[PDB]
Amino acid sequence: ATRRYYLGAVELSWDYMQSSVVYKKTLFVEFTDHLFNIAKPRPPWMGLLGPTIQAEVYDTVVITLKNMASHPVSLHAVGVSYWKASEGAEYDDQTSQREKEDDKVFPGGSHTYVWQVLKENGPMASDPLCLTYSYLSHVDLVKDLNSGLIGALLVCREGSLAKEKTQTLHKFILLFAVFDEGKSWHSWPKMHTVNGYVNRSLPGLIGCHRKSVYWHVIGMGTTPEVHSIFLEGHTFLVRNHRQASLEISPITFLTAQTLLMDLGQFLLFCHISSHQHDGMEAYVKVDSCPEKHPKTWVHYIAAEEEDWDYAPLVLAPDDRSYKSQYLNNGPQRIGRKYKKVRFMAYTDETFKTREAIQHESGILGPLLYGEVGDTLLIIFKNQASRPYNIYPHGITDVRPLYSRRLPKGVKHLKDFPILPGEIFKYKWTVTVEDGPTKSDPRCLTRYYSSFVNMERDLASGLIGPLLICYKRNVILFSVFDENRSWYLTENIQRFLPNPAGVQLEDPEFQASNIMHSINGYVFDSLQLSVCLHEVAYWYILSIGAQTDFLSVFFSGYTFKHKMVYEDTLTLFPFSGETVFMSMENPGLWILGCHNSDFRNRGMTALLKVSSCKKTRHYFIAAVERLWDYGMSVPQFKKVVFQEFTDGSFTQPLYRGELNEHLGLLGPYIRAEVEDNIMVTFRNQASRPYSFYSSLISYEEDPRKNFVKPNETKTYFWKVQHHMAPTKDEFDCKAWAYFSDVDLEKDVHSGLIGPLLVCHTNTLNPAHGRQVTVQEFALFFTIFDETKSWYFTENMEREDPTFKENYRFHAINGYIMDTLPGLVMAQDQRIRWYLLSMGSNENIHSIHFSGHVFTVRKKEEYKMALYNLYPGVFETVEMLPSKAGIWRVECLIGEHLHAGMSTLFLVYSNKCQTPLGMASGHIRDFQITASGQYGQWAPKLARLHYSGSINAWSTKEPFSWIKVDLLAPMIIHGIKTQGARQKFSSLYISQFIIMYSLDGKKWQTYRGNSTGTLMVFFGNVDSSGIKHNIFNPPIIARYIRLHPTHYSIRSTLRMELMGCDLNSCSMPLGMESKAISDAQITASSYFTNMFATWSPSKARLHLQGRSNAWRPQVNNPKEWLQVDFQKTMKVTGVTTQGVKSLLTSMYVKEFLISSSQDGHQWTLFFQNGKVKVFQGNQDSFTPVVNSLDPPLLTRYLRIHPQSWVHQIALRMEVLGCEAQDLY
Ligand SMILES: *[C@@H]1O[C@H](CO)[C@@H](O[C@@H]2O[C@H](CO)[C@@H](O[C@@H]3O[C@H](CO)[C@@H](O)[C@H](O)[C@@H]3O)[C@H](O)[C@H]2NC(C)=O)[C@H](O)[C@H]1NC(C)=O
Ligand SMILES: *[C@@H]1O[C@H](CO)[C@@H](O[C@@H]2O[C@H](CO)[C@@H](O[C@@H]3O[C@H](CO)[C@@H](O)[C@H](O)[C@@H]3O)[C@H](O)[C@H]2NC(C)=O)[C@H](O)[C@H]1NC(C)=O
Ligand SMILES: *[C@@H]1O[C@H](CO)[C@@H](O[C@@H]2O[C@H](CO)[C@@H](O[C@@H]3O[C@H](CO)[C@@H](O)[C@H](O)[C@@H]3O)[C@H](O)[C@H]2NC(C)=O)[C@H](O)[C@H]1NC(C)=O
Ligand SMILES: [Ca+2]
Ligand SMILES: [Cu+]
Ligand SMILES: [Zn+2]
Repeated sequence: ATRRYYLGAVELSWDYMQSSVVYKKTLFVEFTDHLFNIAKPRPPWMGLLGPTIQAEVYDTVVITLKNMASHPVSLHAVGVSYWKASEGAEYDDQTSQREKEDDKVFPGGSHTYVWQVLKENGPMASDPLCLTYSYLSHVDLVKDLNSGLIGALLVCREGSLAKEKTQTLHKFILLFAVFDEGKSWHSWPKMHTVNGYVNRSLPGLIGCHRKSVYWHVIGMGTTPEVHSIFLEGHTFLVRNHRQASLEISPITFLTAQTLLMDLGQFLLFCHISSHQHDGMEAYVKVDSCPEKHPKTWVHYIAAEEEDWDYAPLVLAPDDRSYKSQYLNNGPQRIGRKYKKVRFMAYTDETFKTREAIQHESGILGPLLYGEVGDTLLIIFKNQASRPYNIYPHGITDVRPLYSRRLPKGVKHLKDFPILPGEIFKYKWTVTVEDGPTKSDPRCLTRYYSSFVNMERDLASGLIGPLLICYKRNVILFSVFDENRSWYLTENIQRFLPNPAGVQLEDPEFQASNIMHSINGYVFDSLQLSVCLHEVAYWYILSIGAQTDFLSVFFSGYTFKHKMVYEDTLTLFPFSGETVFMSMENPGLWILGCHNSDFRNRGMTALLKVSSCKKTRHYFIAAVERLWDYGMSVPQFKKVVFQEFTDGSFTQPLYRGELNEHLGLLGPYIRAEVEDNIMVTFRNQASRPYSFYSSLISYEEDPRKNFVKPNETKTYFWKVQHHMAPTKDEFDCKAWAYFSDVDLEKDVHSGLIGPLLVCHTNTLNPAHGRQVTVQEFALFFTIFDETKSWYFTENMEREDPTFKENYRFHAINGYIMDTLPGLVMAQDQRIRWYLLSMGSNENIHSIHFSGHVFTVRKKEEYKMALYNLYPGVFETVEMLPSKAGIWRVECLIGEHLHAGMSTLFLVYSNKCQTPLGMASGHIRDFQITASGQYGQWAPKLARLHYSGSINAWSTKEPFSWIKVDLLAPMIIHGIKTQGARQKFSSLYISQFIIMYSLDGKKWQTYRGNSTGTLMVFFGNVDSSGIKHNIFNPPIIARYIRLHPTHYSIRSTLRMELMGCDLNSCSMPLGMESKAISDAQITASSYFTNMFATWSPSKARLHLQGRSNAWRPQVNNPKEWLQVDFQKTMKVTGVTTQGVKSLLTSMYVKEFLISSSQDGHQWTLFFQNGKVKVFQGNQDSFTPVVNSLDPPLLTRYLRIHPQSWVHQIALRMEVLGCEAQDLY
């Protein structure tokens, strides 16, 4: 079936803590009937959310909006397909008027939408019972979301709604959103809610006791702002990975399930210690719906105070500011040795003998292992001037030993302080529900700490690692905030030249204490020692203040993450992950953090390894070039990689057609696994730079990587498997390369590029591409020019709000739909590469308008919105099923509105029509030349022209002929003939091509061919119709044929094959009897004998006796009718006349009326009045009448007015298909 939904934007009033400060919003809401009188019974626990739209596969959601509010809206879906008349975004998709009705519904309003849920829109084999999608009104997106325009779009797989078994309980939908009721359609507080409720006020979330439960998470909120959801009683399931936090991002779709198993009420809340999220919590009741041996670890631990040297033996002699603020004592500087309290491991309840400490574990307590089924036995004894505690994260059973019942008036063991000298015996037990689930690494990483004051307890050093594994090398990123540590005063009075030197809230004072630590140490002090070929695990944490997300990275290294290989790992605050690197690369490396404002403050450490058939070849150089992003004006000097040729970096290897989407991006540098990459890098530009790909697998024997200007480096390495994809992956995978002298200061410059590593026999012949599938590359960032190496020099053109457009939002460098190259086939796989790089603004949420896609990590998950944390280079695949112009956005307004978008062209590859050069529909004044030479005018250069003279020709040796389709078009193919004079064969044999979109900016042509330009091959005689195809098609309006080699005289007769932009040119099958004779009827059919001019015979080019429609009469009314029997979109009428028995008969002037249901008609008005269509001056030449308002309808009629001799019609409708309402 299809299931029709009724809607309405309906501006309503909202105050959060209810079903007292009231706020004004607008809110989708179902209505019962097309009358739009009654509303729909909506359950209490929804709140704002637009109704839950449940669609199967092969279904046809219809919808029917009604903007009852005081502003335009839309109905942009995500994750389903729609006929362009049902998108919902105004951008120059070069589409009609009837197809931008959907873009913005006005007040009063209406419009019906229709949605498709294709087999491609459905969910994969390892995808849930139902995908999680939304929809949002999409006029202004910032204002649309903050006002409460968002719904739940569910795409349940084929056959799945027969009320599955006993559906009874099942699922609820959570909209962890951040309505900023300030910057909305009515302009205040950034109101963190959950379905529209703040502060534990969300009524209805009810589970079953043993039955599980299914959450359809939806992120929302129009500006980065990370989030982090816990259900405190519980752990979450996504894919089949055990997760604690639903680490939701800007705009995000998840499908988590959790298994309630303990009765009660649990605080579905939002952690993130960055103070805020006022609210972002709500309650989750769970009542009871009706009808190889486990070992036992022992640990004697205690919490004893101590002196802590943050950076110890480090030479750290700097007194020239910055680094020194942290490590050197002075006038109002505690310095670097602060007093702290940590955990400490002993041997027995005597608590008199510590156990052997170790570097590579600074400040973090002992390692607590824990297999599933195993039991831990934590015996804890405080030893400090304060009451501390020890609770674990992840393990859920945690009652004290011996007895279950909790002690004094305490409700939970978390907040039961341990008085400074007593001994508590804890018993932790691990059940499978706390451990890994096949799809995650054998050990998951977890922490444990004190819970009498979650913050300051940990800011003193009360932290330690705990693993939960199935049936060493701990790294902890910790921002210890001394100014919250208890022992601060006990440190001032001991380390300051006057304990009266209070100051306190001095920014420089406080900021000189946020020590930025790895494990325990700072500033390249945590030097760890691992030999070669050791195959190591790395349990990696991020606990502390932090409140950002860290982008951790080993240097020249690569860890198997979630089954798949990666380079940068994103840890959210209070999250741990396990990564598996096979350390097969020598040298000394750094264990950094990317986020600049960190590694520049200490957070670094060193790795120090060492011990105890083809050859792909690239020539890239770093050229200083000038930019402007969107001129189609301030211009900025940037620097990019550029692919060259000779070792003498002379020829710059121009790119075209295929590589016109990089612009900023350096050149694709591809490789098959187990051959050799060699990049010969030369430095043009000012300042030195480099080329580091993290893959550069060196050879044994700090490893400089400096490239002073005019100098050249050779990187050469064998591309291994811990680089290549992985059976379950894709036929290729993307890494990245840039310069590693300043990691990011020389990237806002522009040095960036994609590096592919394809499977073992997929990189094809001498093309060195894959040709099977169109690969691309979208690099989303947010270029900050004020940070460049050239912000001085870029004074070729007082920091308040003058930044604004010193910060460009750049898909590949082109702000605001300024990105070209995105020209794609129709039905044809495409392998997009998705990156993001920079600061933590960059959690970009990329959305392929109208389009879904899929991605692979040891399984195949169908997605439709992929969030790009910086460092993560993905790789997706999609086949576009509809031809038009679409968008790649960034669904967070303030980041999209500021200009982060581009379009891509999908063209129907069965659309290939003669532009009109032969038929003449290309008029003479469109065809220009370069010295007509003489009488062989260029206005002749048409195919098949016959008349002794009949071509363009020129003695001149360097010439050219150009056209102009009047419009930008898909120039898809050119033919080529020649002429003959006397006994001479006039032909061209070797010609190139130029094209442009204004007439004064020509580009050559480079498709596939391995040269500076494609060199075509003309004819060999006076009739060799040579059909050259541009299989990398041409988008242009002005094409220009340049000959290079010629017999006798360069002389040509051509004809251009192409289609319009939105692929609407091919005939609707009049001539090829694809429209049954019965589908055509007319007012009158002249007939007697040797006749029957039946209206059935109106087909263009039709031959034979009695071969046109002819009314019995011949009056200026009359008509011919064409019931398409399906709503097509008509974009032109080709019309023609016949000659019968020395009586040429045609039709001079006709006009078109279009019905819809067969009896209600409307004449094609033009500029108010009616349009008299010209055409047909003789009795054979067809004449095409394009329509500037491309008429719709399934019915069509031709009325002939002024004719000639008699009325003889022959036609062929020029159109294409669609589907308008229902
Ligand atoms: C939701 O829960 C939050 C969490 O407590 C509530 O926050 C409290 O909100 C009130 C007003 O909405 C704040 O009052 C104001 O406090 C400031 C700072 O002291 C003071 O200068 C003002 O004159 C006013 O008294 C209150 O401080 C704040 N609690 C905090 C910040 O801890 C909130 O009220 C709840 N409801 C909503 C709708 O947010
Ligand atoms: C080594 O690098 C230096 C960098 O200054 C090169 O010197 C410069 O070379 C360029 C080559 O075209 C000369 O042309 C001019 O460049 C300036 C930019 O500096 C540009 O704005 C102009 O339009 C012009 O094309 C430039 O005069 C020259 N500058 C100096 C001070 O010598 C040098 O060529 C490199 N080494 C070799 C062997 O080429
Ligand atoms: C120059 O352009 C591309 C290089 O990017 C060449 O790739 C060809 O692209 C087409 C469609 O985009 C591919 O067609 C498909 O091929 C498979 C394999 O048989 C077939 O099963 C599909 O049904 C479809 O026909 C084509 O394979 C691919 N490669 C080749 C060698 O044709 C394109 O061919 C080049 N064009 C010219 C004129 O040289
Ligand atoms: Ca549209
Ligand atoms: Cu964004
Ligand atoms: Zn939150």
